[PDB]
Amino acid sequence: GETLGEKWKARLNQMSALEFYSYKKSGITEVCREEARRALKDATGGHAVSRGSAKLRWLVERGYLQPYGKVIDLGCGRGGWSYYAATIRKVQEVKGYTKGGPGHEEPMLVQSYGWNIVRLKSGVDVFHMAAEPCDTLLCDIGESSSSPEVEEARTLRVLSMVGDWLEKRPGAFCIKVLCPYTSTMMETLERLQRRYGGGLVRVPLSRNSTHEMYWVSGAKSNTIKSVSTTSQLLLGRMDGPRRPVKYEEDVNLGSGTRAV
Ligand SMILES: C[n+]1cn([C@@H]2O[C@H](COP(=O)(O)OP(=O)(O)O)[C@@H](O)[C@H]2O)c2nc(N)[nH]c(=O)c21
Ligand SMILES: C[S@@+](CC[C@H](N)C(=O)[O-])C[C@H]1O[C@@H](n2cnc3c(N)ncnc32)[C@H](O)[C@@H]1O
Repeated sequence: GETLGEKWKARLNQMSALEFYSYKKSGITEVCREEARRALKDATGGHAVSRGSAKLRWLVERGYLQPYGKVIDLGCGRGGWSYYAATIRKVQEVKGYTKGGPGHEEPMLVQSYGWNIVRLKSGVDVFHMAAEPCDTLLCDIGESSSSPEVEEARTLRVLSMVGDWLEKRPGAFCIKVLCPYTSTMMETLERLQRRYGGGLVRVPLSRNSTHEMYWVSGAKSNTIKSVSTTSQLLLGRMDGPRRPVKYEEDVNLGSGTRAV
Protein backbone atom coordinates (compact mmCIF):
# COMPACT_ATOMS: atom_id res chain seq x y z
CA GLY A 1 0.00 0.00 0.00
CA GLU A 2 0.91 3.68 -0.21
CA THR A 3 3.15 4.77 2.64
CA LEU A 4 2.63 7.84 4.80
CA GLY A 5 5.70 9.45 3.24
CA GLU A 6 4.30 8.84 -0.23
CA LYS A 7 1.05 10.51 0.82
CA TRP A 8 3.10 13.43 2.13
CA LYS A 9 5.04 13.80 -1.13
CA ALA A 10 1.85 13.78 -3.21
CA ARG A 11 0.22 16.43 -1.00
CA LEU A 12 3.41 18.51 -1.06
CA ASN A 13 3.36 18.65 -4.87
CA GLN A 14 -0.31 19.71 -4.83
CA MET A 15 0.30 22.79 -2.67
CA SER A 16 0.00 26.25 -4.17
CA ALA A 17 3.20 28.28 -4.34
CA LEU A 18 2.04 30.45 -1.44
CA GLU A 19 1.04 27.40 0.64
CA PHE A 20 4.40 25.76 -0.08
CA TYR A 21 6.41 28.85 0.90
CA SER A 22 4.84 28.90 4.38
CA TYR A 23 4.80 25.13 4.85
CA LYS A 24 8.47 24.60 4.06
CA LYS A 25 9.67 26.36 7.25
CA SER A 26 6.62 25.89 9.51
CA GLY A 27 7.84 24.98 12.99
CA ILE A 28 11.37 24.04 11.91
CA THR A 29 14.63 24.94 13.62
CA GLU A 30 16.90 27.41 11.83
CA VAL A 31 20.28 29.01 12.45
CA CYS A 32 20.68 32.72 11.75
CA ARG A 33 23.04 33.07 8.77
CA GLU A 34 22.93 36.80 7.94
CA GLU A 35 26.17 37.57 9.79
CA ALA A 36 28.09 34.65 8.29
CA ARG A 37 26.84 35.27 4.74
CA ARG A 38 27.90 38.93 4.71
CA ALA A 39 31.35 38.03 6.04
CA LEU A 40 31.88 35.26 3.48
CA LYS A 41 30.96 37.81 0.80
CA ASP A 42 33.38 40.42 2.16
CA ALA A 43 38.38 33.87 6.05
CA THR A 44 38.49 34.48 9.80
CA GLY A 45 35.72 35.12 12.33
CA GLY A 46 34.63 31.53 12.91
CA HIS A 47 31.74 31.70 10.45
CA ALA A 48 30.45 28.47 8.96
CA VAL A 49 30.58 28.27 5.16
CA SER A 50 27.05 26.82 4.98
CA ARG A 51 24.15 25.78 7.15
CA GLY A 52 25.53 22.24 6.92
CA SER A 53 27.84 22.81 9.88
CA ALA A 54 24.77 23.36 12.07
CA LYS A 55 23.10 20.16 10.86
CA LEU A 56 26.14 18.04 11.68
CA ARG A 57 26.60 19.93 14.97
CA TRP A 58 23.05 18.98 15.95
CA LEU A 59 23.84 15.29 15.52
CA VAL A 60 27.26 15.41 17.18
CA GLU A 61 26.12 17.38 20.22
CA ARG A 62 23.41 14.77 20.89
CA GLY A 63 25.75 11.80 20.60
CA TYR A 64 24.37 10.53 17.30
CA LEU A 65 27.95 10.32 16.14
CA GLN A 66 31.38 10.92 17.58
CA PRO A 67 33.82 11.79 14.79
CA TYR A 68 37.43 10.76 15.22
CA GLY A 69 40.60 9.95 13.34
CA LYS A 70 40.60 10.25 9.54
CA VAL A 71 37.30 11.75 8.32
CA ILE A 72 36.19 11.36 4.69
CA ASP A 73 33.41 13.76 3.58
CA LEU A 74 31.73 12.66 0.33
CA GLY A 75 29.86 15.46 -1.46
CA CYS A 76 31.52 18.14 0.63
CA GLY A 77 30.23 21.15 -1.35
CA ARG A 78 31.51 24.37 0.19
CA GLY A 79 32.84 22.36 3.13
CA GLY A 80 30.47 22.91 6.06
CA TRP A 81 30.70 19.37 7.39
CA SER A 82 34.47 19.13 6.82
CA TYR A 83 35.25 22.38 8.64
CA TYR A 84 32.98 21.43 11.55
CA ALA A 85 34.63 18.00 11.79
CA ALA A 86 38.06 19.65 11.92
CA THR A 87 37.17 21.39 15.21
CA ILE A 88 36.49 18.09 17.01
CA ARG A 89 39.31 17.06 19.35
CA LYS A 90 39.47 13.40 18.33
CA VAL A 91 39.52 14.21 14.59
CA GLN A 92 43.01 14.28 13.07
CA GLU A 93 42.52 14.71 9.30
CA VAL A 94 39.59 15.64 7.06
CA LYS A 95 39.41 14.83 3.34
CA GLY A 96 36.43 16.21 1.44
CA TYR A 97 35.47 15.41 -2.16
CA THR A 98 32.93 17.17 -4.35
CA LYS A 99 31.97 17.51 -8.01
CA GLY A 100 32.10 21.31 -8.26
CA GLY A 101 32.06 22.96 -11.65
CA PRO A 102 29.32 25.05 -13.24
CA GLY A 103 25.96 24.67 -11.49
CA HIS A 104 27.43 23.20 -8.30
CA GLU A 105 29.07 24.35 -5.09
CA GLU A 106 32.86 24.61 -5.01
CA PRO A 107 34.91 24.23 -1.81
CA MET A 108 35.41 27.46 0.10
CA LEU A 109 38.78 28.11 1.70
CA VAL A 110 38.41 29.60 5.19
CA GLN A 111 40.57 29.56 8.29
CA SER A 112 38.20 28.28 10.95
CA TYR A 113 39.80 26.28 13.77
CA GLY A 114 41.67 23.30 12.39
CA TRP A 115 41.66 24.44 8.75
CA ASN A 116 45.21 23.09 8.30
CA ILE A 117 44.04 19.46 8.68
CA VAL A 118 41.35 19.89 5.96
CA ARG A 119 41.84 19.09 2.26
CA LEU A 120 38.84 19.70 0.00
CA LYS A 121 39.10 18.39 -3.57
CA SER A 122 36.74 19.54 -6.32
CA GLY A 123 36.25 18.04 -9.75
CA VAL A 124 35.69 14.57 -8.26
CA ASP A 125 32.81 12.21 -9.06
CA VAL A 126 32.55 10.03 -5.96
CA PHE A 127 30.76 7.32 -7.94
CA HIS A 128 34.03 6.80 -9.86
CA MET A 129 36.29 6.91 -6.78
CA ALA A 130 37.80 3.79 -5.26
CA ALA A 131 36.72 3.46 -1.64
CA GLU A 132 39.46 4.16 0.93
CA PRO A 133 39.73 3.17 4.60
CA CYS A 134 38.74 5.83 7.11
CA ASP A 135 37.65 6.17 10.71
CA THR A 136 34.65 8.47 10.15
CA LEU A 137 32.62 8.37 6.93
CA LEU A 138 30.36 11.32 6.08
CA CYS A 139 28.20 11.64 2.97
CA ASP A 140 25.66 14.41 2.27
CA ILE A 141 24.63 13.55 -1.30
CA GLY A 142 21.05 13.42 -2.54
CA GLU A 143 19.35 15.90 -4.89
CA SER A 144 15.63 16.45 -4.32
CA SER A 145 13.15 15.66 -7.06
CA SER A 146 9.42 16.24 -7.27
CA SER A 147 9.22 12.57 -8.35
CA PRO A 148 9.39 10.12 -5.42
CA GLU A 149 10.66 7.46 -7.83
CA VAL A 150 13.57 9.71 -8.82
CA GLU A 151 14.33 10.35 -5.15
CA GLU A 152 14.30 6.59 -4.56
CA ALA A 153 16.57 5.88 -7.55
CA ARG A 154 19.01 8.58 -6.41
CA THR A 155 19.05 7.30 -2.82
CA LEU A 156 19.62 3.71 -3.93
CA ARG A 157 22.55 4.96 -6.01
CA VAL A 158 24.08 6.83 -3.04
CA LEU A 159 23.64 3.88 -0.69
CA SER A 160 25.14 1.35 -3.14
CA MET A 161 28.21 3.59 -3.40
CA VAL A 162 28.37 4.16 0.38
CA GLY A 163 28.34 0.42 1.03
CA ASP A 164 31.73 0.12 -0.67
CA TRP A 165 33.12 2.59 1.87
CA LEU A 166 31.33 1.00 4.83
CA GLU A 167 32.98 -2.31 3.92
CA LYS A 168 36.19 -0.71 5.25
CA ARG A 169 34.40 -0.53 8.65
CA PRO A 170 34.65 3.08 9.83
CA GLY A 171 33.67 3.32 13.47
CA ALA A 172 31.56 6.45 12.94
CA PHE A 173 29.36 7.47 10.03
CA CYS A 174 26.69 9.95 8.99
CA ILE A 175 24.98 9.38 5.62
CA LYS A 176 22.16 11.47 4.15
CA VAL A 177 19.16 9.35 3.13
CA LEU A 178 17.20 11.57 0.73
CA CYS A 179 14.24 9.20 0.35
CA PRO A 180 13.58 6.82 3.28
CA TYR A 181 9.83 6.63 2.71
CA THR A 182 9.06 4.09 -0.01
CA SER A 183 8.62 0.39 0.67
CA THR A 184 11.78 -0.43 -1.28
CA MET A 185 13.78 2.14 0.67
CA MET A 186 12.55 0.94 4.05
CA GLU A 187 13.52 -2.65 3.17
CA THR A 188 16.91 -1.46 1.86
CA LEU A 189 17.58 0.58 5.00
CA GLU A 190 16.60 -2.33 7.26
CA ARG A 191 19.10 -4.59 5.48
CA LEU A 192 21.83 -1.94 5.67
CA GLN A 193 21.25 -1.47 9.40
CA ARG A 194 21.47 -5.23 9.96
CA ARG A 195 24.81 -5.31 8.12
CA TYR A 196 26.49 -2.09 9.27
CA GLY A 197 24.58 -0.94 12.36
CA GLY A 198 23.43 2.52 13.28
CA GLY A 199 19.98 3.99 12.82
CA LEU A 200 18.00 6.81 11.24
CA VAL A 201 17.50 10.29 12.71
CA ARG A 202 15.46 13.27 11.53
CA VAL A 203 17.32 16.54 12.09
CA PRO A 204 14.87 19.37 12.98
CA LEU A 205 16.90 21.87 10.90
CA SER A 206 15.71 20.05 7.77
CA ARG A 207 12.94 21.86 5.95
CA ASN A 208 9.46 20.33 5.82
CA SER A 209 9.77 20.17 2.00
CA THR A 210 12.20 17.23 2.23
CA HIS A 211 11.87 13.85 3.94
CA GLU A 212 15.66 13.52 4.33
CA MET A 213 16.95 11.58 7.32
CA TYR A 214 20.49 10.78 8.42
CA TRP A 215 21.78 7.25 8.90
CA VAL A 216 24.19 7.64 11.82
CA SER A 217 26.41 5.26 13.76
CA GLY A 218 25.23 6.45 17.18
CA ALA A 219 21.55 5.61 16.72
CA LYS A 220 19.71 2.32 17.24
CA SER A 221 16.18 3.17 16.12
CA ASN A 222 13.76 0.95 14.22
CA THR A 223 13.63 1.88 10.54
CA ILE A 224 9.84 1.58 10.25
CA LYS A 225 9.14 3.49 13.46
CA SER A 226 11.58 6.35 12.87
CA VAL A 227 10.50 6.87 9.25
CA SER A 228 6.79 6.72 10.03
CA THR A 229 7.19 9.13 12.96
CA THR A 230 8.88 11.60 10.60
CA SER A 231 6.15 11.18 7.96
CA GLN A 232 3.48 11.84 10.59
CA LEU A 233 5.27 14.99 11.75
CA LEU A 234 5.51 16.31 8.19
CA LEU A 235 1.89 15.47 7.42
CA GLY A 236 0.68 17.12 10.63
CA ARG A 237 2.41 20.38 9.73
CA MET A 238 0.39 20.51 6.50
CA ASP A 239 -2.76 21.26 8.52
CA GLY A 240 -3.55 24.31 10.61
CA PRO A 241 -1.65 27.54 11.10
CA ARG A 242 1.94 28.36 10.30
CA ARG A 243 4.03 27.45 13.35
CA PRO A 244 6.89 29.71 14.47
CA VAL A 245 10.46 28.91 13.49
CA LYS A 246 12.75 28.05 16.40
CA TYR A 247 15.86 30.15 15.78
CA GLU A 248 19.25 29.35 17.28
CA GLU A 249 22.70 30.89 17.05
CA ASP A 250 24.81 29.62 14.17
CA VAL A 251 27.92 27.64 14.98
CA ASN A 252 31.08 29.58 15.63
CA LEU A 253 33.97 27.46 14.41
CA GLY A 254 36.66 29.67 15.89
CA SER A 255 39.96 30.24 14.15
CA GLY A 256 43.57 29.12 14.07
CA THR A 257 45.55 26.03 13.24
CA ARG A 258 45.73 22.72 15.08
CA ALA A 259 48.86 20.90 16.15
CA VAL A 260 49.11 17.38 14.77
C1 LIG B 1 9.80 25.04 -5.79
N1 LIG B 1 9.08 23.90 -5.26
C2 LIG B 1 9.71 22.63 -4.74
N2 LIG B 1 8.57 21.74 -4.31
C3 LIG B 1 8.59 20.41 -3.70
O1 LIG B 1 9.44 20.48 -2.70
C4 LIG B 1 10.61 19.42 -3.02
C5 LIG B 1 11.90 20.06 -2.54
O2 LIG B 1 11.85 21.39 -2.96
P1 LIG B 1 13.03 22.45 -2.54
O3 LIG B 1 13.13 22.52 -1.04
O4 LIG B 1 12.63 23.79 -3.12
O5 LIG B 1 14.44 21.92 -3.20
P2 LIG B 1 15.78 21.53 -2.31
O6 LIG B 1 15.45 20.42 -1.34
O7 LIG B 1 16.87 21.08 -3.25
O8 LIG B 1 16.23 22.75 -1.54
C6 LIG B 1 10.59 19.31 -4.33
O9 LIG B 1 11.22 18.04 -4.81
C7 LIG B 1 9.08 19.32 -4.67
O10 LIG B 1 8.47 18.14 -4.37
C8 LIG B 1 7.38 22.46 -4.53
N3 LIG B 1 6.04 21.98 -4.24
C9 LIG B 1 4.92 22.86 -4.55
N4 LIG B 1 3.59 22.38 -4.26
N5 LIG B 1 5.17 24.18 -5.13
C10 LIG B 1 6.50 24.65 -5.42
O11 LIG B 1 6.69 25.73 -5.89
C11 LIG B 1 7.66 23.74 -5.10
C1 LIG C 1 23.77 18.84 -0.01
S1 LIG C 1 25.45 19.31 -0.49
C2 LIG C 1 26.35 19.00 1.06
C3 LIG C 1 26.54 20.25 1.92
C4 LIG C 1 27.72 20.08 2.87
N1 LIG C 1 27.55 18.92 3.75
C5 LIG C 1 28.00 21.32 3.71
O1 LIG C 1 27.89 21.27 4.94
O2 LIG C 1 28.36 22.38 3.18
C6 LIG C 1 25.99 17.88 -1.45
C7 LIG C 1 27.13 18.16 -2.42
O3 LIG C 1 27.41 16.92 -3.03
C8 LIG C 1 27.81 17.15 -4.37
N2 LIG C 1 27.66 15.97 -5.22
C9 LIG C 1 26.52 15.45 -5.77
N3 LIG C 1 26.87 14.36 -6.50
C10 LIG C 1 28.22 14.20 -6.42
C11 LIG C 1 29.09 13.27 -6.95
N4 LIG C 1 28.66 12.31 -7.75
N5 LIG C 1 30.44 13.38 -6.68
C12 LIG C 1 30.91 14.39 -5.88
N6 LIG C 1 30.04 15.32 -5.35
C13 LIG C 1 28.71 15.21 -5.62
C14 LIG C 1 26.92 18.29 -4.83
O4 LIG C 1 27.50 18.99 -5.92
C15 LIG C 1 26.77 19.11 -3.56
O5 LIG C 1 27.68 20.20 -3.57
